Amino acid sequence: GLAVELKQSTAQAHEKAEHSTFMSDLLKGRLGVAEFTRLQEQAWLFYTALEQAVDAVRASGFAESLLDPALNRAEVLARDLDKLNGSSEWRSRITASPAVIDYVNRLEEIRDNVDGPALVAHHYVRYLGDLSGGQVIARMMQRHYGVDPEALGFYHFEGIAKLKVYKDEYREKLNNLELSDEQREHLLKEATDAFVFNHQVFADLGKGL
Ligand code: NA
Repeated sequence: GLAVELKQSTAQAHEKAEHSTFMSDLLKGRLGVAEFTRLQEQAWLFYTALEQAVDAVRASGFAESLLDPALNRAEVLARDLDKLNGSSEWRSRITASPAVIDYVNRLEEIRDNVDGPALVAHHYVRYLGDLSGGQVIARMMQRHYGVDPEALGFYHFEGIAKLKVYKDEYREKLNNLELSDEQREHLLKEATDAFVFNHQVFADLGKGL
């Protein structure tokens, strides 16, 4: 079904997205808490846009059960950034990198077109990715950079008690979405584009490191 097709269709762009120099250096302990903070600032920008798009598509009544508000990350990230930066200064300072501008532009287009299939593709890449692999990154930020666990709220889903079951039921929801061939093809293409945007985010973050 769709969950399997998504993995197959996106394999090349996904593989490339997981092999950025920025993330390699970050996870091996070669950077610092500052670079982790820059990553989270850029993520706050695109999660904010993503969640506006999710809100629009949810309100239209498309894929409602999938679009669980308990997954919302923007406010959690803001709280992490408050702690990481030590003040609210970051809200006035931070601005989107060129990749994030493109990523946000696309998410805003999806919002305005209330494009359900394309939104689901973005939801998969971010949230199922976060559910699947967030605890590895969190552990590495503590091990390498001494990040306070209270400043890693992004990597914990308070609303979710059974994580393994949740991920299974998430994939099953994907499998059970009613999609025409046009909608399915649109979604699959969008998923590759989403991995690409994310790769480019890392590329920008790694400049001058
Ligand atoms: Na699972």
